Amino acid sequence: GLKNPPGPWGWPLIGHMLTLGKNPHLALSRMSQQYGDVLQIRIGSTPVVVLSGLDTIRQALVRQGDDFKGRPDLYTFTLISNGQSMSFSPDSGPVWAARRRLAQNGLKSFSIASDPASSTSCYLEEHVSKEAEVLISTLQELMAGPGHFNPYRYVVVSVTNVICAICFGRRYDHNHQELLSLVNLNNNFGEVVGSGNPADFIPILRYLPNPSLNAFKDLNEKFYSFMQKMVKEHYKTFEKGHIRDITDSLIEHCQEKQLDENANVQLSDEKIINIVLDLFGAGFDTVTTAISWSLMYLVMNPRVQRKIQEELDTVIGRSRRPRLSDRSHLPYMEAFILETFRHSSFVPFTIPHSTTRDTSLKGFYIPKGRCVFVNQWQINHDQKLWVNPSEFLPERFLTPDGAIDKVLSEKVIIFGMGKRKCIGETIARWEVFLFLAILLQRVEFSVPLGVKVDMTPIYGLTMKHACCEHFQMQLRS
Ligand code: HEM
Ligand SMILES: O=c1cc(-c2ccccc2)oc2c1ccc1ccccc12
Repeated sequence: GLKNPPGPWGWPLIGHMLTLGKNPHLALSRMSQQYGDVLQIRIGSTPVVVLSGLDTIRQALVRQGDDFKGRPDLYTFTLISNGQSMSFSPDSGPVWAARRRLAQNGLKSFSIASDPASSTSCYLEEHVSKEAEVLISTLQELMAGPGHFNPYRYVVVSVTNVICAICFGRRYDHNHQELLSLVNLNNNFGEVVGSGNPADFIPILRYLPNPSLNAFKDLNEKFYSFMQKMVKEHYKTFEKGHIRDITDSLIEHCQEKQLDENANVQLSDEKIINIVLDLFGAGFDTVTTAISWSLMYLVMNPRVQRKIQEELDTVIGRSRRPRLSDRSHLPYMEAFILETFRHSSFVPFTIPHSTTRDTSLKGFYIPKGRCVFVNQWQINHDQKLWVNPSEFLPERFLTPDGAIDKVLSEKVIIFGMGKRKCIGETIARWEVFLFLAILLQRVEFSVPLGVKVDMTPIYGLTMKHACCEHFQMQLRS
């Protein structure tokens, strides 16, 4: 008594490739209106099941986590972390789970934990405060110079410096060339790794001239080399009872593992150590992208920049910088961050999943090994859940008093769910908050009338906007 998931008809050789088009999240949302929460398509010859709906997605990822925690064996994933990525490899067994645990401990220990150098505050707040100021300074230098800027160029360095501090104990000047070459120079990582990339489904596209994929390979080689340069320096300078950062903790773990008698061979030193890259990659890109959207939204909705400015002044004043502890007392800042997440849904699909065994979901049979997409954009824009999905309205998360409506904030899905949920979620929420709170308390961003500011997401794993050279900032009265 179990059926196959329904879905539309497809071309016999390419399936639904052309229907996905350039915006698969939009196409598949429409498609779920007709066929429901569990539907099936084909890209090339590969079946993919696509999921939507809060509860359906919770049912699969959480209630049946183990069934759906896999990753499909895609070509493009074989190019990340030298084919041995924690996050993207086909391994979702005990080696994976162990790597996952080390990354979580790494994170907690070097972000949320108390900075020794500060009684009051944690590492993360320490690094974000430092970089927030440098950033302010830097933007000034440009207003006093050309009078406008592309904010991304500068945000990306500031944000990279935070996660860089945590992973590698280093930071970089806003003009360092090697860094800019890493995180601001043909970073199409997200573009190629987005759900539905044809190259992962049409074998010939891999071997044809493909500027995208070559760029993607060069990017991965560079990131890998950078990790390696950095790991060598940490080894050379390792101090045995002084763990400076995550890379040190992974070196330590490798060391400890050398005096096990039956040391497990599959959790290699390489797989223990390259963890630091998956963190660094995820950490710089998604958070940079989030703040970049937040800015675009501020500059297109001055009404909201002001309301936030007002809440900061009222709740904290211009007597001191804001702090993590003020997060709980700044519910309009929360509403604005939530609505940035909802409206942009800049991570529209999770990284694709895979079934780890035969299973069933809402009466549908799903065989082991089936590639599964998980459509978060659909949840965040569902017309049955939200009033004007298409409008930027922070106020939708506020009660009549002006407190955050908890039940409604919990329907923003942008970090996944279940076994493969973002492990960066708390850092990401605190980092965006602090960066915004510290910035908006002291400056104002704007763009002039009469210039094009494209607000159209460009598809990928993280969805970017086109570069905007017209940002302006002014200190506050
Ligand atoms: C706004 C910020 C962020 C968003 C929206 C975000 C979102 C996500 C999403 C949607 C996933 C996919 C879940 C899945 O495949 O089921 C993911 C995975 C992941 N995130 Fe994030 N993330 C963010 C920030 C971070 C940061 C700061 C880090 C690390 C410092 C991080 C580390 C990861 C890692 C390692 C994974 C892979 C987990 C796994 O494969 O098992 N993320 N994140
Ligand atoms: O830009 C990236 C985003 C992301 C990312 C990762 C997880 C979730 C969302 C974005 O990852 C990477 C990126 C770049 C290089 C990477 C190298 C190894 C592993 C991950 C990398």
